[PDB]
This record gives sequence, C-alpha cells and structure tokens, in this order.
Amino acid sequence: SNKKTKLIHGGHTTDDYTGAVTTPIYQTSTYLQDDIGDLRQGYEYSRTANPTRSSVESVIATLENGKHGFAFSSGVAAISAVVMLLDKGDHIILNSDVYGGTYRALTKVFTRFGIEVDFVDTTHTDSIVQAIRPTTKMLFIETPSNPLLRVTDIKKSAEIAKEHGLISVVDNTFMTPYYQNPLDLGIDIVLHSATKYLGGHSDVVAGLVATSDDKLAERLAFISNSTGGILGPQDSYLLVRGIKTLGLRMEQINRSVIEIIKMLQAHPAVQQVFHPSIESHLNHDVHMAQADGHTGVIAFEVKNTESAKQLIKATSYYTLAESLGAVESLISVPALMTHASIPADIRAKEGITDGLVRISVGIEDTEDLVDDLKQALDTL
Amino acid sequence: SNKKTKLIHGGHTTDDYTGAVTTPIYQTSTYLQDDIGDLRQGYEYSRTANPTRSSVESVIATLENGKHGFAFSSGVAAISAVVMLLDKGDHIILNSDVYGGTYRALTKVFTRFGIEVDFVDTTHTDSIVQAIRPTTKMLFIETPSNPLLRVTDIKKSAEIAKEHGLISVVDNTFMTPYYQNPLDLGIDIVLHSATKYLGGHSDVVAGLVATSDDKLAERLAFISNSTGGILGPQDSYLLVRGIKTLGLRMEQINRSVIEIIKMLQAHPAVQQVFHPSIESHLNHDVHMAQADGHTGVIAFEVKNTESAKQLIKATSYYTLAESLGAVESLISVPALMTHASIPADIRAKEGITDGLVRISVGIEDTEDLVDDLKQALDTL
Amino acid sequence: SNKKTKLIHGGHTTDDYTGAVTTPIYQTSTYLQDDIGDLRQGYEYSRTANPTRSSVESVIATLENGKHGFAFSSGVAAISAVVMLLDKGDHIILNSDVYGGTYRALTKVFTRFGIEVDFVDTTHTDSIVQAIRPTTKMLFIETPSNPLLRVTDIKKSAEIAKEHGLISVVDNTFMTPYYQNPLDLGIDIVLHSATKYLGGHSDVVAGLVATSDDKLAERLAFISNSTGGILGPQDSYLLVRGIKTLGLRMEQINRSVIEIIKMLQAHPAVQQVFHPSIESHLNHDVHMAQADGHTGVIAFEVKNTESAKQLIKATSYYTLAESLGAVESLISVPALMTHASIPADIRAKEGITDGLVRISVGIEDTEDLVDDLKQALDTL
Amino acid sequence: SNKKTKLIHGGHTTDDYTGAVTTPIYQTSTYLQDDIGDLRQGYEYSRTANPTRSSVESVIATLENGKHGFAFSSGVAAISAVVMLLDKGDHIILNSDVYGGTYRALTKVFTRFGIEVDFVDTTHTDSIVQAIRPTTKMLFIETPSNPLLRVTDIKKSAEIAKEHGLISVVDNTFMTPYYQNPLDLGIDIVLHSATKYLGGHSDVVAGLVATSDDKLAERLAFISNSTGGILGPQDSYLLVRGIKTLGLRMEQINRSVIEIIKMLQAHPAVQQVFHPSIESHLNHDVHMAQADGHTGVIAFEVKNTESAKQLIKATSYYTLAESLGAVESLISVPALMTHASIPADIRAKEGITDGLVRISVGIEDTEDLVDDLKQALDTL
Ligand SMILES: *Cc1c(COP(=O)(O)O)cnc(C)c1O
Ligand SMILES: *Cc1c(COP(=O)(O)O)cnc(C)c1O
Ligand SMILES: *Cc1c(COP(=O)(O)O)cnc(C)c1O
Ligand SMILES: *Cc1c(COP(=O)(O)O)cnc(C)c1O
Ligand code: NA
Ligand code: NA
Ligand code: NA
Ligand code: NA
Ligand code: NA
Ligand code: NA
Ligand code: NA
Ligand code: NA
Repeated sequence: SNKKTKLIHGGHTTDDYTGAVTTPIYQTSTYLQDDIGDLRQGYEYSRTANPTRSSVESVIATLENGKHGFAFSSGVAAISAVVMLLDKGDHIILNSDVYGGTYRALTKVFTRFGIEVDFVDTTHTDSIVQAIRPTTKMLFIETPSNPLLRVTDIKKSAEIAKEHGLISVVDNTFMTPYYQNPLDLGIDIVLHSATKYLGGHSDVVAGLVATSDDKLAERLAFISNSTGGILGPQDSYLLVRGIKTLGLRMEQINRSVIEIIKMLQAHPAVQQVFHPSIESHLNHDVHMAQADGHTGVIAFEVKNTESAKQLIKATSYYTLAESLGAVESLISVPALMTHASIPADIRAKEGITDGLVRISVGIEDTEDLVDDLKQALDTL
Repeated sequence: SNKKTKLIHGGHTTDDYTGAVTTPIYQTSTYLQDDIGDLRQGYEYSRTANPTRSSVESVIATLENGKHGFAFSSGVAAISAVVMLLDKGDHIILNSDVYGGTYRALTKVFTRFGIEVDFVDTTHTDSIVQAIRPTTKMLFIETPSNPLLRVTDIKKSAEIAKEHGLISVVDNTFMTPYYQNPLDLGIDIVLHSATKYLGGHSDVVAGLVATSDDKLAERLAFISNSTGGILGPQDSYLLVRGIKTLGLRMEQINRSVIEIIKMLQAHPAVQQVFHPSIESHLNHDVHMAQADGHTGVIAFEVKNTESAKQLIKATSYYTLAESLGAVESLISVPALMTHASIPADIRAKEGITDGLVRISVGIEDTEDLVDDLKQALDTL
Repeated sequence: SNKKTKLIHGGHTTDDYTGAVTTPIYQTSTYLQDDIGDLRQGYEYSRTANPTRSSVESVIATLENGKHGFAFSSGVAAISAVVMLLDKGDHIILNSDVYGGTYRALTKVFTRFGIEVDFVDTTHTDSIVQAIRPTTKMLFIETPSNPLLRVTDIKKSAEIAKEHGLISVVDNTFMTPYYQNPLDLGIDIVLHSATKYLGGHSDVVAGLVATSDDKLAERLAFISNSTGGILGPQDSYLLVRGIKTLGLRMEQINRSVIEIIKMLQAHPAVQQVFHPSIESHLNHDVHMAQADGHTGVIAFEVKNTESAKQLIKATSYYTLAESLGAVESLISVPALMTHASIPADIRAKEGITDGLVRISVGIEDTEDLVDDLKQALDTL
Repeated sequence: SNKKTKLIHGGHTTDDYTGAVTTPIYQTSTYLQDDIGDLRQGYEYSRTANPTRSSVESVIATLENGKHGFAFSSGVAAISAVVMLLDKGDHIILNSDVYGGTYRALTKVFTRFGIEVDFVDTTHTDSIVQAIRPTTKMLFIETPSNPLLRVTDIKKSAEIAKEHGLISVVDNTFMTPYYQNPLDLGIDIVLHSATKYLGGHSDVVAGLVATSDDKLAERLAFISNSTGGILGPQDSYLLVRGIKTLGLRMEQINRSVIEIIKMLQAHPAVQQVFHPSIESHLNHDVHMAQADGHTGVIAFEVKNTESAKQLIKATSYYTLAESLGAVESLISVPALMTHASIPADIRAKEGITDGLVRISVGIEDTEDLVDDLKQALDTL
C-alpha cells in the first residue's frame, strides 16, 4: 500500500517450500531434472536463472512498478547489457554529464563496436529533439546527475522517445525506486547501480534493471544469458536484505540533507551549492513533479584544493572513500578523484572547480552531521 | 614443486594481516583512503579490484604459469571480455564445434557489433591457415571439445597465431590447469568456465582468465572494469576453496574414466565412444603431447532416444542435470538438451545422434560407476 | 555523539589492512604463527577468537557502554554461558515470567547441575530482597518481559545486587542498546538475543553479552572457549550489518507502536492492552526513568481463541511466525504457541487468556499497520 | 555402496523444491506458519531446526551409520552437549590423555556442576572395569589420541559400557567416518570436531554428533535446543561441501603418512615415532581391527627445543599453526603450544619431550612432503 509497507511485502522474498521468512541463498549452479526437459520449478542452470537472483529481480520489478527484473554483477554490467540491445551503426543520445563509468564504457568500448554516441544537455528536452539522427535508437538519461545534480524532465523524455521510436532508459540510482519511478512516466527501461542506495551498506557491487516491456525483457534476458554478467546468489541475498531498510534510510538521509543545505547556504566559506531541492536550481519544479524526495548527494564549492582537503581532515563523521549511498556519510573531491584526467581549464569550464566538494549523506544523526561539517567549515 | 603441492601453496590464499590460513571474504564495495589517492593496499572500489577476487586471480595465474588473472561472473562473461578485445570489422577463427554458449554469443551478439566469425575444423591446423583473412585478429580454440572431444594441436595453433599476428585463446575448461597449460605452449590467453571442474562442487557460476602478456592484461583489466562482469567475493572464495582439491578430484575422475571406457568399448549396447584417451581417436598423439591426463567428459552412442532415456532412468549414480565437473557423475543427451534446436538431419550429420549420451564422470567409487553404468546398459 | 551516529561509527567495523569500510568475513579456523607463540594480530584459533566475531563483540560493548563483548551461537547460548559462572549449590533469583527458553534451560538443565533457582515477581524490588538466600549468587531480570511487558526497576536491582554481592544480569533484548543501557545503571552483565531486534532481519540466530567487569569478562571468555557456543563469522558479519539500521528501525517501530496502541485502546473488540508506554501500566514511571523509548512488542486481549485466529487470518500485513524484531510485523497467540504446555486454568490465572494476542511491530508504514489491524478487529 | 560413492550420495544434500544439486543456505531464523501449529516442512525456529543444518546432520548420521545427527558451533560444544546428558553426582571415565579442551571443560567447568571425572589409561580395557564406580554413567574415549596416538579397543569398551549400563561415547575426530565407525561397534554416541578433517579446509569451526539411539537423540535434541550451541547455516553448508572430498583427501593423506613414516624411522635425527600404523605400536592389531585406514596425525622426537624450531623454519611445505586436518600440512610442538602449562618434568614423564614434534599431514604431493621434511631433518 504505502511505500514502507511495499518495501517489506513487495516481491517474493520468502521460501514457499519451508516457509522461511527470508529468501534462501541458492549457492548452486545446476538443478536436477526429473525427466529430460521437466524442471521442477523452472530452474536448470544458475547463469540462466537462480532462485535467489530471481527473488531480487522480483523485488526491483515490484518497486519500480515493472514486470521484469534483472540482476547484473555491477551497475556498469547492467548498463552494458542495455546498450547491447543496439547494433553497430545505431546511435544513442545521453545527457552530457553522465557517470564517468558510463561515459568510459560508451566512448572507449562500445564505439569500437560501431555504436554511435552523442552527449547532449538534456536539461532542455528540445536539445534531445535536435540531436535525433535517423540512426538514433536509444535515449539514456540520469536524473539527477553527478556531481552537479542536473535534472532532466523524465516524462517529456519519454514522450520524445515514444514519438521517435526510441528505447528510453533512465539510470535511477541517485533517486532509488523510493522517490522516483521512471516506468510510471513512460520510460521503457530503468536501471540502478545497486552498489549505492539499494544495497545501502557498501558491501555489494551489483546492478538492477526493470521493465514492463515483454519484448525488451526477452532481449535483455537473452543478452544476460549470453554475455553472463549475472549477480551471484550471496550478493542477490544481501541486496534483498538491504532493500528492506531503504525507505527508513532514504528518509533519514533526506532530513539530514535539508538541514545540511540550510547550513551550507548560510556558511561564508561555501559558495555555490548544487542540489535539486534548492528552489533556484535549474528544473527544480521538474524534479518535484517527477519525484517525492531527494537524493543524498550534495555538491558545494569551497575556495580551492587546500580548503577541500582541510575540510576532509577536519570532519569527524565524513569519510573519504569512493561510492555513495552508504550508511556512513562519504566525502570526495571530484576534481582530484573522478575528473582528474580532464585538463584543469576544462574542469573549471564544466563547474568542476578544485574546491568542489561532493558529500553523500549517510544515516548518522542529523545534528551531528550538520554540526560536524560546520565546525570543519569553520576551520577555514 | 609437484602439482598437488602447487595446488595448495600456489597463489596468495592467506591473510597477511591476521595470518588467517584462508582468504578473507571481503564482502565490501569501497575502501577508506588515508589521503586522496593514497590506497593502503591498492584497493579503492571493489568493481576495479577486491582482495578476495584478487586471491582467486592470483591462483589461476599461478596454476596456468601466467602473470595476470581475472575473475568474471561466468565463463561466458570471461569469453565476452576476451572477444571485446576486438573492434568492429575484426575477424575471429574458432573451432567448428565450440561450446553452444560461445557460438550463441558470437553469432547472436557480437556479429551485431561487426565482429566477423568463421567456424573451422581445427583438428587440421592448416585449416586455420586457410581461414586467415586480412582482418583476422583472434584464434580461439577449445580442446578437447564438446560433446565429441575433438582435439586441436595447441602448440601449432600458437605458432600459426604468432606468425600471423593473432591473439591466441584457448578455452581450457575441460582439461583444467592440472593437465594442460596452454600458456606454456605459446598461447596468449587461457580461460575457463570455473563453474565446471575448478570450483568443482556445482555451487559457483564463474569464469577465469589468465595471461602472461602485460599489454593484453591491461586491455582485459580495462574491459572488465568498464563492462563490469566481475566475480563477487563469496564466489571467489568458494573457487579458491574448491581448487584446493582439484588434483585429487581430477585424478579420481581419470581412474574412473579409464575403467568406464574399457567397459563401454566392451559392451554390446554401445557403439562409438568419443574420448581422447582412446588410441584410435583423432589427434590422440597430439593430446598426449600437450596434456598429461584426461577430461572427465565422455560421449558414447546407444541405439536411439528410448535407449538413452532408459539408461538415464536405470542408473543409480548418474544424475540428470546440466553442467559438468561436479563431484556427482552427470548424464545428458545432447540431441535433446544442447542441440535440440538444430534440425534432426543436421544433428545426425554432425554426429549428434539421438542415442548419443554424454557423461561427466564424478568422484564416486570407480567400481560403483563402472558397475552402475554396465547394469543400466544391460537393461537394454 | 548522538545515538544514530554512534550506531554507524561505534566499534571497529572496518579493515585496518585494506581500508575496507565493512568488516571482512574471516571464514577461517586457524592462523599462521611467525614464531611459536607470536601471533600477528592476536589470533590463533577461531573458537578462541575470530576477527569478524571480534568486530561484533566490539560493537555490542560500545553500544552498551561496556568494555568487553561476547558473541554466542544463540541467545540461550549466551544465557547458559552466563549461568555457568555459577557453581553447584549457588542460587539465582529471576523474574517470575522469564522467557520460556530461559525458564526451560534453568529448570530442566541447570538444576540437574545443582543450580538453585527461584522465580520471583521483581516488579516490587523488595520481593528480591526477601528471596535472597545465603547461597544466592546471581540476580537475572528481563525488562520488559514477555508476553505481558512487566517492568522491573533496573537501578534498584543493581543496588540490591551490589549490597548483597550478587552478579546482576539484565536480558535487554526487548529494549535493545538503543533505548536502555543496564550497564550505565550499575548492572554487571547485559545480554541479548541478537536473533531479535539487533540483527533485525530474521536471518541470524545469535546472542550477545557485554560487561565492564574485567574479572567477569575473563570468566565469560574462559567459559565460551571451553564450552564453545561461539557465533560464526558469517553470522557475526550479518549482525554488524543489521545493527547499522537499528536506530532507524526502532524509531519507525516506536511511531507505529504509539499509533497502534491508541487504536487498540479505542477498539471495542479489544479489552486489556499490555505495553509500558500506557501510563496506567505498572511501573510506567520506572520504565520512563530507565529507558528513552519502547519495545515493539505489544499484547492485547480479544475475546477468545476464535477471535484471535480470525484476527490473524484477516490481517494483510501481520505475519504468523515465531520470534520478534523482524522488519515484518509478526503476530502470535501465546496460549497456543508459547504457553500451550501450561494447563488452561493456570494460563488464565497468569493472564495468558485464549484471546491474548502478541504482535511484534515491524517497520511497515504506520498508517497501514494501524488500519490493517483495525479492519481485522472490525471483522469480529 | 562403496565409501567414495556414499560420500557423494549419502544424506540429503539437494533441494527437493527447486532441484538444486547443493543444499540451499537458509540464512533465516523463523518460518511462516499457514495455521497456528501447522509447519509446512517441520520448521518453526532456526535454533530448534534449520534446513541447512538438517542437511549436514543427515550427512553425519549417514556416514556413521546412525539415525540422528546434530551440528554444534564447535567440537567442544558437541562434547559439552553430550556431557550435559549427565546430572550432578554422576561420574565419567575418560582416557587419561584426552584432548586438552576436553580435559579443560571437564575439570574446570563440569566438575563445578558436580560431574565427577576420572582419567584412566584405557589402552587396557580392564582399567576401565576397575575405574567403574556405582555413580559411573558415561564412558568417553578418543582413539587414537593426541599427541601420542594411543589406541583404545572400541568394541570392548562398548561391551563393558553395555554390561554396566554406561552411555558409551567415542570422539572419532582423528579417524573420521571414512575409516572408523564406532556406532557399528556398539558405541552409543560418536562425535567429531568437524573443524578438523570433515570440513577439511580450515575454514569452519564446528562439531558433529551421531547416534542410533532414539532416547539419547531426544535428550541431545532437548539439550541443544535449550543451551543453544547450534551450528549456523553457512557453516553447515561449508561442512556439507567439504565432506564431499573427505575420502579423496584422507586417502592422499594416508599415502603420504606411510611414506613419511618410512622416512622418519630411517632418519638419524629422529628417535621415537608415534602412529598406529607402526606394527610395534601398542594396540596396533586393535586399531587394524576397528579401522581400515589411518589418521594423518604423526608425532616424532627430535633432540630438543632448538632442533624442533629449526625443523619448523627449514621446511617449505609444513606450516606452523594450530588445528589439524587442513589441506595444508601443519606442524607444531606440543610441549610449547598445547602442554606448556604442565610443569616440565611432568611433560617429560608423559612423553611430551621438548623435541616432540606433531605434524598433521595434508594433501600436498607425497614426494614433496617426504623430501621436504627429510631435507629439513638433514639440517640438524
Ligand atoms: C500496497 C502494496 C502494493 C501497491 O503498489 P502501488 O503500485 O505503489 O500502489 C504493492 N505490493 C505490495 C506488497 C503492497 O503491499
Ligand atoms: C613447486 C611450486 C611451484 C613450481 O611451479 P612450476 O612452474 O610448475 O614448476 C610454484 N608455486 C608453488 C607454490 C610451488 O610450491
Ligand atoms: C559520539 C560517539 C560516542 C559517544 O558515546 P556516549 O557514551 O553515548 O556519549 C561513542 N562512540 C562513537 C563512535 C561516537 O561517535
Ligand atoms: C551404497 C550406499 C550406502 C550403503 O551404506 P553402507 O551401510 O556402508 O553399506 C548408503 N547410502 C548411499 C547413498 C549409498 O550409495
Ligand atoms: Na512478499
Ligand atoms: Na511503457
Ligand atoms: Na601460498
Ligand atoms: Na607468450
Ligand atoms: Na568505527
Ligand atoms: Na559496574
Ligand atoms: Na543424496
Ligand atoms: Na547400539
């Protein structure tokens, strides 16, 4: 019914056989057949299907109001499976600032296979309409994006994609199914790095894909069985487990995000703050129209590299590590950690200043996180 | 020193920190950094590297006398990573009868990306030399093959590939590193479905790749990090564990294989038997030159479909399931289970008769397995 | 600092070696020694200590403001370890209505070893003072208790125990360290069935013990190493993981508990309601003095057995199963499931009527849980 | 049929529901009930029973030709459960040189509960008959024992126990069910530290108990459910897995043991060698009558402490660690590691000289292990 209930009771996450209230971990590769071709419960080889992976697929299908779910060994494995729906000569439109691993896969792997790619600022959807070529097959958007949290209108992207015969894809990692459901907005395929909020405990690398489209689902299933980037049963189980607390975690994170943003906007050592909840943020109205909460990723500007490093060292509760969506609050400097390969002046032009800090808000106490960052900002 | 010792002490499979005599299971996704860019032990994100996966990679590199190892979420994920070394327009030569999942990936996925593929009978290596096009980049061989155990000369394939500038790849699943080491024979890349003998307990779906080539290793690492078909830590641990008993298991299996083949050749209800140990087998001398033992996969002909099904039902210790390399002995009918999509007359032409039976010998008692199959054959 | 922060950053739950932000799972039994007796990090045999178990012990010590932690294979293993601090002829005072497994262990196992036991209504602490014999060594209390949630004054029990030289023990399962810390109130030893709220996901059977007493800790360590009821590394890891969300879960549960109690008190098909938050509840003031929140266990009276069974069948979000502290809301009938062995008239005398229902509130949406139970109560 | 077959197909280690050829890992604590008291498959709470633990219990019952199996969190947890069959005032006869953890539990824990214990040299069974008191309830023997491998006649111990109404128990760790089956010889209860050979990979701490006695089984079940020293599902699964290779491992170990003993007896730096295969060993005939193979534990005398330490440092394939039954060969000095608490002169009197070395033979190559130890012995 309501979301926190659906998180607990949605999907199949009990054992029909023994009644176990948690999904059994089928650490197995093959299955007995009573007669050639007669499978007791549909299973014959774990690559093709595994009952624990099936459980987590069922969960992500349910939570995104889709019909079919797919678990891959990582977010980029999910993304590659989706891109492999295309053929050489086909063309993809993506938002200009996609995740660096997505960019790296597309421009360094799939263009070698004849996939054509254009990166486009989708904060104006007419920019998509201009980018459409006769060969364009796919529209792939993240919203909001990293690390500047640019918002793209999901419903209009869906309409554009429908009118031009495009497979529409949304990378919904930053919002999770708890706050944003692209399938409800006409999108064909939604995916996630479950490594982030869904697993939620920094202990699983996984990707999840959902669709309501039977034919796209058949093609994704064939790709996943042929290229084999499948999530194992232990990790599927840990995903199912971590998703149970997703609503509580996201809501704690959102409370903290509101307070932290008030603090950041007030503080003199902080310049621009990037987050879709700020009403002056580009496409704020759009985000509130397609989502009923916020991501825990915030970026803000301190003065320079040394200010940023001092910030990191002076916090007690912000941890320096890769990834986002942990229980811990994480802190990073994109210009040094994710965009250090881009030349400095291009970084500056794009907004990736040396003092740009990205925090991923965790589930620590709101007051502690506000106070800790402030006292660290006070030391500049 | 000797192989059973190297299986126990080869690779890094203890914890340097605590002294744990088994590899810790790093069920983790990210790692603390003491300063931006300073990684305590080289780890920063589990997709890129994970210490348990690193352990199993170290093992497969050691066992194949390579320098670099790679663990993927399945055998076909390893194969796809290797194929993604190529670009559109490049061409691959494979043995005509490759594993059906390899064939399916190549002809249904990678040709859509402009990879050109020719399937060629490599039991005569000059057939490779004829198939070489100006665009040919890769030579990929299984030996022995499924389900008829056709043998390909690995060292000559390596020489051909060297002389023509081809990346040479051997799928070494059926023999394991215990009996056959393609890298020692000049091959550039060796891979395995670790789902089969290496894991050895029917409880892990995994692939493993080894190379001594620094530049090929860099490209494989980049592909694996960008497309993300990585083996998880729990499965890496179970692989490391199962590999410990590989020598003992393979040797039990080989003893059983010798006895079972004597029985099969003697029995009147059995016609042709396919296995490289039979001296009349094509390229028997070649196999004995490149290997010092045998695969546990045998195929043999009974009269028809009903004979085969009666065989399956009458055995007590042969289990009907997919996969091979279990502790259990497995039995299957290719014509119904792996080649049922091919038209019947093509099946017949290729040797896949309705009565062709494939067994994968397990580690049960030799006498029990010989006697059980015989009494089942006696009921025809 | 504040509790939700301490839950994330309290204890040692990262890897010092690799920087892994989660505790590695040391699925290992023994450890290399560089020289006889020189242990790299203190480990020599997993029964005696295991680094994953050490992590969870560190967590429970931190969360209870103790100094030493101990993980056992179940709550009753923890309880038995504590009771084995005593010698034959020694005497224990417990609250009259202890958990049935505690009662069963004490009266059916440990009295056969000469441990003397008296069950006493500790809601009046002077009742403890009367029960003190010259042989009395231990005072063991649960608060609040099952299934009627009787409250015992922890601080006065601590004072009594100090003055009479008793080892004081509190079973703190129902409240968790998040709401009640008996060690801060003078108690010598606190324990938990971590099977319930701490693990919190119905997927671990475990016990946890904490103390600040060095000498009691030495004796508990010796007992645990000699009788061997140790929690394994995988379960220790899952405990550490589940404890991260304990504050969020308990707080969601508490919000639901307040609303559900308002509903129950209003409903005509419900008679008495048992929960320490009700101001007419015996020792309500005491509970609010020793705790800053509430357990999720509520009991209430419907009319009879058939009413109770109809309730169970008519709910959509209350699940019929054993245990408490799940993410799911659980429902049970003590008179049939936990006290069916007691004669009916004794049941009635004790308050365990046929229509006594026990719910353990989960983390589903508050409104859904209130509405679901009401509409089920409406069908009576 | 034959033992290696029974190891693979004995017990229930597949999933009836999905056909999974390996036991699912029920990482769960509780089970749904369709109606109050109606359990779908007999499960209601994992402490009481868990389907993965049930699988391993089934295996150990099968392998010991018993009827009931029990998995505990460690060998000493199994031993304590068995001892808790007794009441205060009851008396136990054990062999004089029992495992130090058994001795420590009995004399430091259970005597505090009024259990009386006598340690007796059972290599002459009439020594048991003399030790029998009117209060004697249990006869507990290890054979062969640690570290001097003293052999006790199991069948005569069974007869004595029957005639005097004693519960007879054999700790069968060192021999495993593969070579010695005390239940077939009249013994009431057999147990194991599965930490050693059965798990076989140094990655599980576990105990296993088997019996054919329905009433003893009821009492063991009640004890295990009340005191709660249960083996978790992940460890139960790893036990089931490791037991598959037990025959192959034990047989490799036995081949190595024969060769290593020839070498040791020949070498001039080695004095006495203790192992039941040596024909001059006390009760050699008895051992060959009750077993059809050998333990992998050997002890032998070098000259002194410095010789022993030089031996340890000079080997390449003998690892210094606690425990036995690994895949690795392990080496230890009892006088320093397991008997360092006993005064020196008592050590000497008992045979625990400073130069007494204990090796546990692993599954490395036989020649490597013989040669490695010899060249290390050559450096003295
Ligand atoms: C309430 C509920 C739903 C409803 O899903 P919506 O499409 O969001 O209304 C789905 N699944 C479960 C298990 C529920 O309890
Ligand atoms: C003996 C030994 C080797 C030797 O490897 P080969 O190339 O086959 O000679 C390698 N690693 C370990 C651990 C060994 O013990
Ligand atoms: C704040 C904090 C504490 C403080 O504990 P209290 O005794 O409750 O004040 C302890 N540990 C950590 C990690 C903390 O962050
Ligand atoms: C052969 C066989 C047995 C026979 O057991 P024994 O008592 O040793 O003869 C038992 N179980 C299985 C599965 C077997 O295959
Ligand atoms: Na459900
Ligand atoms: Na649609
Ligand atoms: Na090693
Ligand atoms: Na080479
Ligand atoms: Na910490
Ligand atoms: Na105190
Ligand atoms: Na079986
Ligand atoms: Na008997």
